[PDB]
Amino acid sequence: RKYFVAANWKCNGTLESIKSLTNSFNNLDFDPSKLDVVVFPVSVHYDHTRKLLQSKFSTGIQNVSKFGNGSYTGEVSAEIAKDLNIEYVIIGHFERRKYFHETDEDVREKLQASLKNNLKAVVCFGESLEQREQNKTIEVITKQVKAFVDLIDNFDNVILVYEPLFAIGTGKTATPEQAQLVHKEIRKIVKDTCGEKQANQIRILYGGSVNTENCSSLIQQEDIDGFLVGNASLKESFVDIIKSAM
Amino acid sequence: RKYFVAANWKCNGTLESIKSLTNSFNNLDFDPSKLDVVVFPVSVHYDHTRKLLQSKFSTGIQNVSKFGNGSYTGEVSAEIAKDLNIEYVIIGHFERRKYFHETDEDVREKLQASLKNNLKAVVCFGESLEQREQNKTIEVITKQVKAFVDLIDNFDNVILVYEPLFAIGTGKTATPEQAQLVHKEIRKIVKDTCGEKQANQIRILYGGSVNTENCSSLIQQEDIDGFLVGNASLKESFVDIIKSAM
Repeated sequence: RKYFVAANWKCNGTLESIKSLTNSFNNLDFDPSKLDVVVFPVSVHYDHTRKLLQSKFSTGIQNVSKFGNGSYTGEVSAEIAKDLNIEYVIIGHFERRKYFHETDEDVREKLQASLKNNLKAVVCFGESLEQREQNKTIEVITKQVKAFVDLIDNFDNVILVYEPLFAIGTGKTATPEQAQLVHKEIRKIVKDTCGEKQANQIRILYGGSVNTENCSSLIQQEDIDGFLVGNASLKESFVDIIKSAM
Repeated sequence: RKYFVAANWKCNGTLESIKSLTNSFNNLDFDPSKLDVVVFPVSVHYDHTRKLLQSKFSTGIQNVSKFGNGSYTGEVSAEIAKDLNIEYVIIGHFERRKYFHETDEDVREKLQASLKNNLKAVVCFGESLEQREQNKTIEVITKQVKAFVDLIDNFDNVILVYEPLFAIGTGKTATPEQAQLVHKEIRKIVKDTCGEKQANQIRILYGGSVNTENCSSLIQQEDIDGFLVGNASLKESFVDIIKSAM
């Protein structure tokens, strides 16, 4: 599979910090046909970022609407994203499920709208600490994946992201071995629900804590095909995380 | 009071449609020092819209985060808006309260964040059809306004918007008289919770259904200082709605 490394800048950035960061990113020489590198800036920063980043870099937005064009103040439709040639969208990030009541139904409808408008989707999911200590990690993940997996028609255009909530921002850390076990189970879900070819084709990214010191140990795992990097993607050192996948 | 006519494009527009519409708007000759005219495009359309619209037109975004910069995927903070020199933000539009569980406390926190970052805010509120039938219009409005009114420091920087949900997509219609009665009460609420001088200077816009056919009858009301226009702001004739306030 083609590795995929993404920068989720979340809600961070200034016109000037973006100029400096994008310049640093542009200095990295990589072949976009061998590895996908996607930058996800804040909506109002998209134009600025797309222009500053060299073409080898792909771009996208951090959220998209399940409603199409219409009376939906504050939303960005997949139709609008398509008209702007925004290539990727992130769906179901745990922060939107946590702070903005995003549900599995929302995730499903957002993925459908995205695919219908030729957008590629980075779909996130993951179990909570309570669910993990209750031994329902796979039960939870299966339900979350099955809420939308049947919508995937082209397995190069949808990228899955496992987010180990118990090890994100908690000080706790998930081992590469623990990550791998979950990633292998996720691929099996795709295999049983969709097919073996489809399962072996789809990219499953690790969306937990990723930095320059652990990226190599993670990307090395058989079922981890890249990362959805958070705050670490706001540092120039993000280029070293990208290099671990080259 | 300086009249205020705002265009809420909601989730509509393509690069080309915006080009055509903005050209039409730029044809209108008005004095920005005598009248405020603000256009609120979709977040990803902001750069395009701002460059196309002549300086006489003010611009803003349809929503802002209740959080500051940080790990809030998909949100646009007040700080980011300030850095981009975005002048206005709409807060509490009924569509966000309807579809995205936005609460009075969310509106409060968003107003506080906006004001802290020198942004001007267009804050919406209004009662539902059931509440009006229960004769609780003023009760509801009073609670919604008191949820954030104490945060207002400069009364030229916060603009209120009354949205009669009972007359929005319900077949029913809100009359200028009914609107004037509510606006007068809203201003009284600001007078009795803040001060008389503050109440006399704050703009209170009508956010119900506004078109070329009823805009004059609305702006004529003594306590109606402009409007937040929806679908009618997507047509060239929006210029005639602006003219009604000139």
